[PDB]
Amino acid sequence: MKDVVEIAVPENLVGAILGKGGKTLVEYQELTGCRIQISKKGEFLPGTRNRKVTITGTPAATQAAQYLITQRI
Repeated sequence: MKDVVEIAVPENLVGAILGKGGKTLVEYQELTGCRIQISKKGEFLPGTRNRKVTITGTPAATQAAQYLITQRI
């Protein structure tokens, strides 16, 4: 089936995920086959400064993708 994984990543680190103007974030989607997305520039979690990245796909694909994304941070 399918699930969704949400990761909080501080604004000052977010660039490590996107890559060449999105290149990386795009590659990981291509490979893992997961739709990876991030909250609008100005949106952080309640009492923090962390944007929200959301990975959705197979439980297994979201596991891998998750890992790749996290590797960079």
